[PDB]
Amino acid sequence: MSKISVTVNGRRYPWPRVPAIAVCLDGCEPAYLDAAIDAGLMPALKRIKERGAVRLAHSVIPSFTNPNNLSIATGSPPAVHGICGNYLYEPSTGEEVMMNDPKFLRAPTIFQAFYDAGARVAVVTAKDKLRALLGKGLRFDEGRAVCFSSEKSDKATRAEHGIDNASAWLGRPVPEVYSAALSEFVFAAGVKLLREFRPDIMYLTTTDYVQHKYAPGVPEANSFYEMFDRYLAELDGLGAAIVVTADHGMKPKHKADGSPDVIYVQDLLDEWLGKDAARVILPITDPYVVHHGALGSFATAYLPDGCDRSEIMARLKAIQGVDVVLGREEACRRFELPEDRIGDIVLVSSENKTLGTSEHRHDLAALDEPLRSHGGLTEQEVPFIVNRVLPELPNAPRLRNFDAFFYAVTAAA
Ligand SMILES: [Zn+2]
Ligand SMILES: [Zn+2]
Repeated sequence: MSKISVTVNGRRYPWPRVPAIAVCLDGCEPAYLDAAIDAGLMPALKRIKERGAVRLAHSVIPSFTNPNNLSIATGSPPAVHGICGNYLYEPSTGEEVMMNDPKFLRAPTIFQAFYDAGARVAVVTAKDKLRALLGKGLRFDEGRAVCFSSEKSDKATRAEHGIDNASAWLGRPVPEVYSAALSEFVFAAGVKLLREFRPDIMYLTTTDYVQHKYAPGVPEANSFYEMFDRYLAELDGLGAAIVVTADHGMKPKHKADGSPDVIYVQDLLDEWLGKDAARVILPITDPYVVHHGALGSFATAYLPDGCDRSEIMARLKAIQGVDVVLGREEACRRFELPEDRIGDIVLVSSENKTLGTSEHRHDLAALDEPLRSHGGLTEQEVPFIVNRVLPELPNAPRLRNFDAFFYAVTAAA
């Protein structure tokens, strides 16, 4: 007998004999898990690590939420699936268009591929803007798919999500968006789906609310992972093959006085090339956000026609805190990004700095806590832990977070 598989974006996924789950712990710098385990708070993960496979993996650059979640969902980098940031910029018109509609996704998800092959598939997200992207191609007319967010759980319908009111079903209220509870709801839904829906493939993805606010080992960070471990214990006990990974890590990005350490790339370009001659794009969030949540460690810039790219790149690279400056072609090759959705140049900042646009009009500091963020090479390293024995599993840099489902189904097969 030949083995059964589903081929997605040029990769062969064996059919899972038991449920295959990947958990994306948004912003889970490996240190978070080490600290919580050391504090005695994660007995399930501690045992799972001892008996299974423990690795570090590499995220996609930019180490942001959307590109990495869609990489995990498709098993491919953004050069394939097209989601390389939260929005794209069109030099003509000067328009910034949001990249939340599934129409922007250019490759099928593993979820759709398994669904079309007759599998039962579940996808649960914390925030809703990722739900439609991750659910692209799923259908809800055969009782074989469920896709909803914690955020909009009370709005789920049979026809569009595979479930009527996931909040009522789970018996928990819709959580506050800016809370740990938004992610707890995902874990709880995942457990109930594993028990009652019995998916062949399931993805659970959280938000990095806690991780932006709290460093590894502090009480509020530890409590989040203590909470997660309870659900991990239950998922594991139910017999599923599980990969625990992250979309990206998290690092402090503040000066000694606790204020954000920012390089204002638009200001610099306005001086060298002329005001607004170039356009700096910050992929981390939506462009209308102006409250410190727009500060990440990766940026791209669209330059005026004719200007010396090579010279501008050297001027930027010379600045202490700007670690990497690459042209479109090199950046897309190295970071596996689509040329048509990236600027003329790509910038990556140092470990404890972020990239901003301008000081004129400025980006206001909202929350009190010292800035923590991601986007750079220094948040590329993430945990990759499997609750099965897998001696052949690679390690970073060869192992990618978007190998999660490949190895989850392999473990399950
Ligand atoms: Zn994230
Ligand atoms: Zn974040």
